[PDB]
Amino acid sequence: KKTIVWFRRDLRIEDNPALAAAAHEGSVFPVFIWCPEEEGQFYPGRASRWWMKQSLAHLSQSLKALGSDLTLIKTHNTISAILDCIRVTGATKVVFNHLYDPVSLVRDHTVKEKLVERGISVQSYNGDLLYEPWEIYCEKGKPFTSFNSYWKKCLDMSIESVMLPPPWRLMPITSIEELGLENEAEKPSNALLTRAWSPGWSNADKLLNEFIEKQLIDYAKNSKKVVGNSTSLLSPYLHFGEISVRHVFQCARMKQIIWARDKNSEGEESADLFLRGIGLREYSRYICFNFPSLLSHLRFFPWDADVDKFKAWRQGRTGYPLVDAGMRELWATGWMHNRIRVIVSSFAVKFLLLPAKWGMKYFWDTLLDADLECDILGWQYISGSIPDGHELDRLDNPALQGAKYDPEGEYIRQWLPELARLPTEWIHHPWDAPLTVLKASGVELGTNYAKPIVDIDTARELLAKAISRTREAQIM
Amino acid sequence: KKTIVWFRRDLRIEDNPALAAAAHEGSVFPVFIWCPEEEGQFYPGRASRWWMKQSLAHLSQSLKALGSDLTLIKTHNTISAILDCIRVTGATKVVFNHLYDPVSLVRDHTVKEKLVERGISVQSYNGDLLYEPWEIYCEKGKPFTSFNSYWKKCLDMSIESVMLPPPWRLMPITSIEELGLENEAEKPSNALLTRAWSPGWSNADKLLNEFIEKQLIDYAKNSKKVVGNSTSLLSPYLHFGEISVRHVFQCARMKQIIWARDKNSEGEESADLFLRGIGLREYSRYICFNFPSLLSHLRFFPWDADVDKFKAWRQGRTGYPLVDAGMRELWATGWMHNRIRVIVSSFAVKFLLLPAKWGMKYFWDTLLDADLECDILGWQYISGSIPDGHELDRLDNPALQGAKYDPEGEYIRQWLPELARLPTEWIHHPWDAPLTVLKASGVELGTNYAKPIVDIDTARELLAKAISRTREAQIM
Amino acid sequence: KKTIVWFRRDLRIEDNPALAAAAHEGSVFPVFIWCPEEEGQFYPGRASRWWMKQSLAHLSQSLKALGSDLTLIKTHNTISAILDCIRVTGATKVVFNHLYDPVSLVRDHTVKEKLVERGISVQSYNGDLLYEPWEIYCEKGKPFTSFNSYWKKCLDMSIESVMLPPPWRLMPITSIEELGLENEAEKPSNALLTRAWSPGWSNADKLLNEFIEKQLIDYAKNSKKVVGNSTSLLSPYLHFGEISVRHVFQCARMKQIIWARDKNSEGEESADLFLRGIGLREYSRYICFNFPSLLSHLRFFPWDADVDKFKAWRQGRTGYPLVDAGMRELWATGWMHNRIRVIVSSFAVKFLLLPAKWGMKYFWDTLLDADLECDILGWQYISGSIPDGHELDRLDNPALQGAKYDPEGEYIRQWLPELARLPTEWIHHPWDAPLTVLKASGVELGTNYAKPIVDIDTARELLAKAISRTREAQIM
Amino acid sequence: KKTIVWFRRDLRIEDNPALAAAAHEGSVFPVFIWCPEEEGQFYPGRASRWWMKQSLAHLSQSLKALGSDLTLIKTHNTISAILDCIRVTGATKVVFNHLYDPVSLVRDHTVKEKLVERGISVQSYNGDLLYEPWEIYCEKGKPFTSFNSYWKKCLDMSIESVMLPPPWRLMPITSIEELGLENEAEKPSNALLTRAWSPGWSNADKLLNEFIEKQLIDYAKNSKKVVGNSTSLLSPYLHFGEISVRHVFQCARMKQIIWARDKNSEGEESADLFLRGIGLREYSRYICFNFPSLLSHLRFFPWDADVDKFKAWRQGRTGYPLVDAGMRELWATGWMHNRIRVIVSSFAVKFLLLPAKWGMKYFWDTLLDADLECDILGWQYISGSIPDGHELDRLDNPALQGAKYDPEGEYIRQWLPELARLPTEWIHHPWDAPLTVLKASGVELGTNYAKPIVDIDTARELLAKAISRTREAQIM
Ligand SMILES: Cc1cc2nc3c(=O)[nH]c(=O)nc-3n(C[C@H](O)[C@H](O)[C@H](O)COP(=O)(O)OP(=O)(O)OC[C@H]3O[C@@H](n4cnc5c(N)ncnc54)[C@H](O)[C@@H]3O)c2cc1C
Ligand SMILES: Cc1cc2nc3c(=O)[nH]c(=O)nc-3n(C[C@H](O)[C@H](O)[C@H](O)COP(=O)(O)OP(=O)(O)OC[C@H]3O[C@@H](n4cnc5c(N)ncnc54)[C@H](O)[C@@H]3O)c2cc1C
Repeated sequence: KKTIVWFRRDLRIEDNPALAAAAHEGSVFPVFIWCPEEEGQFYPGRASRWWMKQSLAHLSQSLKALGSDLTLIKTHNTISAILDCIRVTGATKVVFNHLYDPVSLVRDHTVKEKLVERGISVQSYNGDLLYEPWEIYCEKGKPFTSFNSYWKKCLDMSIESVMLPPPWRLMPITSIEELGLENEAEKPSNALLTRAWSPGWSNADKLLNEFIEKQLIDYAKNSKKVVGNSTSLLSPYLHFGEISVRHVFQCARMKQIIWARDKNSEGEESADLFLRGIGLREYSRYICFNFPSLLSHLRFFPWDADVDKFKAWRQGRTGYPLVDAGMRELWATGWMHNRIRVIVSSFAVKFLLLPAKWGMKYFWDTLLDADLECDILGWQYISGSIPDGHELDRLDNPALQGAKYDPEGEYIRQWLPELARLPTEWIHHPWDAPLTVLKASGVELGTNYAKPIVDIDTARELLAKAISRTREAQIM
Repeated sequence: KKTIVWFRRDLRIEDNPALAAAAHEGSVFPVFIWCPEEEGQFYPGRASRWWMKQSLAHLSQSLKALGSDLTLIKTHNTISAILDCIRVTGATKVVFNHLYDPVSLVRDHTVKEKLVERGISVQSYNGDLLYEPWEIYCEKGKPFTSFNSYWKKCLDMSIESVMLPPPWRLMPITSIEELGLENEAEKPSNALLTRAWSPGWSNADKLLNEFIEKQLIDYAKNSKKVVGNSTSLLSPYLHFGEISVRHVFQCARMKQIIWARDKNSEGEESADLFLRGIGLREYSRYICFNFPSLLSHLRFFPWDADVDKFKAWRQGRTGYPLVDAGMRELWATGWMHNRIRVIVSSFAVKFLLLPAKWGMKYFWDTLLDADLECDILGWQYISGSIPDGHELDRLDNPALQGAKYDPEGEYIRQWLPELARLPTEWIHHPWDAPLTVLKASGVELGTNYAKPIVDIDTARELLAKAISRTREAQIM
Repeated sequence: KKTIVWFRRDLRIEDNPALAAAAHEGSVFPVFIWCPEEEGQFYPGRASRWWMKQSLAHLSQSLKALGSDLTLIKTHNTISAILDCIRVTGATKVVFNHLYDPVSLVRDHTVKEKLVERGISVQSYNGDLLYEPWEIYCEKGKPFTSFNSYWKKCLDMSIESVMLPPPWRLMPITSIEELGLENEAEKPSNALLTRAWSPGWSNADKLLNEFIEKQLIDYAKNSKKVVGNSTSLLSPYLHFGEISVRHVFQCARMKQIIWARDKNSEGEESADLFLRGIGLREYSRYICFNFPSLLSHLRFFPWDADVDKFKAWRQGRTGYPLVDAGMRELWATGWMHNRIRVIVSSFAVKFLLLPAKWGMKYFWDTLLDADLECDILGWQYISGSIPDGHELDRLDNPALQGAKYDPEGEYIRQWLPELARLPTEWIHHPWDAPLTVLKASGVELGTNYAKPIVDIDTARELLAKAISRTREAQIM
Repeated sequence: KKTIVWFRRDLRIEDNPALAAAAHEGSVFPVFIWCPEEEGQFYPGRASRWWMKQSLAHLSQSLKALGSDLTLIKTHNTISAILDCIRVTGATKVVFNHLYDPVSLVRDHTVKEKLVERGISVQSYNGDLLYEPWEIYCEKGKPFTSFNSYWKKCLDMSIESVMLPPPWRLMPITSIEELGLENEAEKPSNALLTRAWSPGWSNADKLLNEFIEKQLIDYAKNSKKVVGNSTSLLSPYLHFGEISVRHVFQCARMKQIIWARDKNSEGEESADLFLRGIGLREYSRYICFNFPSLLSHLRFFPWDADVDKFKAWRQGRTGYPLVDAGMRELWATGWMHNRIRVIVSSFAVKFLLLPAKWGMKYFWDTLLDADLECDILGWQYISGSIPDGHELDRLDNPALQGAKYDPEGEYIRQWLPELARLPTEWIHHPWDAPLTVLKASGVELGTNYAKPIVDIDTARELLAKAISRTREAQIM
């Protein structure tokens, strides 16, 4: 009769099963409810609130071209807000799509019991995953604990889900500003993020075509290089649900059969490794559902509570050029390559030895794709929580990690133009360069480029004493 | 019979009248002589010696494909060096091309009398100019003193010179390394200039085609913008004589008649303004020939002899973002847009009030197109020596000169990535921004960006007291 | 356990429901059986047998890259041939896809009862249609009789079918040449069809991308012009089942939502008219299933049994330049634009008044997309059998049908280069041109271009006497 | 003071020495005089008069954009016409450019003596040649008699001429229609030549750029193939003087030094063979100047005066497909490839044995580049007049000349679409094909393709009897 489609993090119209199912019977009107106080400490950060504002306006005009209007409501309790929207419009059903983070699971469990008190039929759908996490089990019917044990089952699952076409027409018979999504001082500096990004589902479709046709071919040899645009740059579109992940899986498995029929064995190997990256997004929702504070294996660790070392880390003034170039790209554009996120966060935890909660809260505020389940899997991968993760006893050599991800030094020279005439054999560790090499370029360490804020042999021996105390503070 | 073609600053084979005339009679062999001690204080700088080294090797292989070999000689006196090359090879003639800087004029005057002592016929040719400076006169037969009085005569001169084809074959019947053109410490930092530049006459021809076909059309509206490659980037090719200037004048006047026949009035107006820039190169040789220390109208000026202000100027750490971005581009690439060269040199002379000799010697060492006659006309244009030049009583507003040459702030954000989230209305003067605007971006002045090293009202009143003393020290 | 996939007219691997269902359980091996004697008079023609030969070899190597081999069998009775293939390989199931022409419907009905005598499970699938013809009914549950009554129901059908991905791997545990598909005299003239066409499912995918990205935009204004490639040229791929028709419907309805979101109202109108052409392919299978000699409303028509008029028609020597250019393109390439097929077949039936069986048998032998159900709907559309078809009392003016489909005369000048200097106002009717116009070009009618073989006023009055006799021979 | 620039066959403004010299002193006005009755039998043909009409209108508007107007005069005596134009405008000088055909040499000799009777200074210039024909001599100072003896001297001539820039402005202080250049019946068939050609000097410049950048590279391997556009298509621009031939020589010798510096030895060899074709245009003016009826070595030849064989030759209905395709391209477009002009004219002279005057008059009427001196050299090359020409005792095999210039048969299939399904081993000689091959395509010889009008063994023995009679009729 009358159905509310409640948009939360599915801001698209293609392959939207809650919008497609409501457009079969009767009258539809779409609703977004901004209720950030139920998230608690996972209130959306500053750069994420800019992206929601831009793509809700993109979604509102596209629903108007199908013939409707998007209704906005601001409350401190969203379960009292859709119920007040039902009493106004006289609606009988509420349809929405699932979410899997642990805050929204107990929130969606309560809104179902809140609305059979008023006799409203509530239907929820799957719009985010390939399979649901209660479908992938082991031989005994128990959940997995490693990724490649989990991903070899999803590729042999005896089924696969489909892509729904969008509806042909919507019908209403007809709101708050909610534009509180930004402060007025931070407003012109937020608008400079549009030099690199453009939100909306119509732009997510153009970036999937641009990746499939240009650099998906070279992905198996280039996905670790930070020079050049070698990855898809799809992660803020995939976080807000502007591109369907089953739409990506279908199109990549169709390019793979054409390249196997040309015997292009490298382009075919690239299509296999790109789908493994999509399976890491599937796995982050999997262990969040099954094993829902966070990093408890580091709770007797002696952390250095130094706030000016934290200020030098986010300013990009540490004296380590891969860390400084990554922190300047993060502030300028709101995105980092995956291998640079490992570099700047291993530096914060192992070298400066600041608390990991401090760095997680800075990533939550400055990344455009700040995802609750993917930030958990990333910070557990660098701290050694995951079984098949990184080791904690190890510190990375700056010259070796420089040669892997930035072999010609062109990532450092783009973001630190003061080091543009420094040769590549010393550009990732300028404190080791001899004195006449440094002044053959225009570099004096301490005046126009910084000295290293901690020496590498200082923190390597400061960690082994700090590792060996939390081993005996845990046994007591 | 046997003819030496002495290459000095004409490193090409197309439109080379000394090479073309020698290839008519008999045996030819080419000679370069590196003799930098006759230049005195105009010894070629560090970046210029890198370009000569790369393009002599480019010229040597192209003369081999015509069938010869380039002979190199190093001496502290070049007039004793070609005479020793004549006695070895048994040559009868020496042909070369003219130069017009005041050191080479008295040096070429002496080598003619040095070689009729041995009975050697010496012929010199015009390879650098459209007309010779003893051909453009006024109505009474006297030289001009302004540029547009001079350039309206050259466009109505009753003649024009032609483009010689290269010879079809050369004939010898057959050297020092001279590779002393770089220090071994400065060698790997010099090689990083190849990220932006490629010397040689074959590359000068590809950059003339690339400019004529892409952005010569938009030159009349874009030649003052430093964002984007809006100019030709031909000046280090035109300084070393790898592209002929009569070849440029012919090809641009042929595009102008095609655009006038399509009634493309803006593309035709752009071709008129680009040839006016070539006439400024002609005019710099004109007043050097007629009026050959240099800036004597500022000789009782009180200069501040502060050497750490000079170190902060060439490091790009002054706190003025147009000056800092221009000084970082100059060190990284060896080239600046013409409007930025006015900005960074007016700042050194009017704000810091350092001696102009100090800044001229730094431009001589860091520019790839460091030309003796063009650096004279440029530094006389900013100091008020020229009649139709800049005023000396004026200081430029940083916001207004920012909006003219960098209207969207994309030149500052490329070279100073720390200011990438600062809005455009304050990016050229961050000390005027309110305090919540600066911390809405990641900018604290004094820690990750510098404070202005002198305030603008300090130096404006320091100049008016310094101007008014050299007015009375000159009358005494 | 072991399953035969019987390929008949579904020569692809993407969206193949019989191949996809067999690849779930066990061992698969593919089989084609050439049995042309069960078709009777619908034995495949000469150009169709060339295309089957080229695309079976294309399908055989693509099944090898998935790990199998295609087995070929030649029999005069295909129901005795798959049963002999089961006894060899020890297979338990046979899966295939439906067909809807009236010969294959009674043949598939008998092979099901032939194989439960041996206890073999037989499954058939839908691979050719959007919906099955027993699903589209009227309000009373009866089949339609007009096209636009039928197509307005298919666009409102409460369901739609999906696109299956191809299998990841096939398994056999392992044949006749059947290459009898061409005679040895006709073999080198058949191979010249490759100048215009390339069979195989991998080429059907490249022609769908090429049409969606280039000229689908302009289809609503260009689909009646025979100058230029304005249509998709997909019909021999769609006849042999090398491209899926649900794959076309999905991709065209996705381009339609992007163009509606740019307010490109003409590109959106073109996507609506292209899907109406696909619905004509759906409708031809619909009335073949419900109303399964053929043109019985012309059975007392007095036909002229003149065999040299039939020889002049297929040679393209009639003196009517649209008919002659269409007959020369048909012999050279094996394809005609849809508006030219109306022209050359209305000419054979209304002007020459030859029997329509004679022209249908020539189209069956010379077209690459000679489809049984689509040739029926086409020849019923020109003869007036269909209710919403052409009128039979009318003859078309050659100048008016020339201006509609060939407005600048460039289709005639391509295929009849003798008329290249004839102006456009007379190029479609040269017998009406004045005598000095014809000899201002190089045209003398009767020597280098033919006179019209029948005059237009002769056959217009010969038809009205021939129409009015079959009206009274039918009432008796 | 006042100067007439008399345009005859130099319809351009770039590199025009008579227009450039007049634009130095005073007032200029341009004049074309149409006087076709002084040419006698070399009255310009039908297709040439269409091109003059189109490019005089192109030249008139381009002189208006320089500020003048083109004056037209029609007379039966041009020497009385410019003298009447002098008396009207009060002009003092007449400047024009040389021509070298033997009619214009004695006409220009008389107009000089006609105008010193009135005291008018007459100056003539070189605008058509690289060198003048009184500058290329042998060792004794005598003219050459072979081409490669002549062209090895022009490449070693101790000089070369230059390219003048166009004037910047013209000055008048200010006519008949002459549009009689076409009949009103032939007017709409002449306008269809614009499908392939576009006259004017601005289009001659775009076709020189298009050839230098696309297919000059492949010229040494493709200049004998008639499939594809492998030559420059510059000959009607070079005949009417819309492109300068010194402009072509300069630009091709500049591409040759760039390709020699990349060691592109095939692109460099192509630039050498293209300039040899330009030297054939130079040589045709050379022997016309020195050895000024025409083919007197065939004057006792027994010619067959059959006028219906002449009608079948120009209709393209001989039964020889290379001759028929060349005659249909010539009538449609007005141009033929150089190897096809040898084929269709050797066929007219050796097979049909029609008088060569009959075929020369048909080429004069149907070619757009019908040049008096180049048609002489071409018809002397096929008849054996030239020493290094063709032999007269030989007749060419149609299969061998077919494989040289049309190896895949795609030139025949374009112009004779009736033979599109005939395989390549018989497409150049269909009378030798076996009977089942011809009817496997749609070819019956005598009905839809013609039988050969003379058999090849008939005319081979008819020529040897006709050769051997003019040997004894000449000795008497
Ligand atoms: C410390 C740390 C924190 C991270 N925080 C986040 C976060 O907040 N949000 C987030 O989306 N990703 C996070 N990641 C994962 C990774 O950095 C990004 O997903 C990656 O940069 C996406 O960029 P892309 O689209 O170009 O990658 P692509 O190579 O194009 O990857 C394709 C898609 O797969 C997914 N994906 C790829 N790699 C991973 C991965 N390792 N884990 C999960 N999903 C993946 C993303 O949706 C991505 O768009 C984090 C990683 C680390 C080490
Ligand atoms: C006398 C006559 C005989 C015909 N015989 C045949 C035949 O044997 N086989 C055949 O496939 N078509 C036949 N047609 C239909 C039509 O001529 C062709 O389908 C059309 O030329 C396909 O070319 P295309 O792919 O470029 O067209 P498009 O415009 O690209 O059409 C898209 C697709 O829709 C289908 N289609 C389009 N128009 C029609 C139509 N009128 N009827 C049925 N399907 C259509 C085809 O599969 C075609 O590939 C006949 C028409 C006439 C008038």
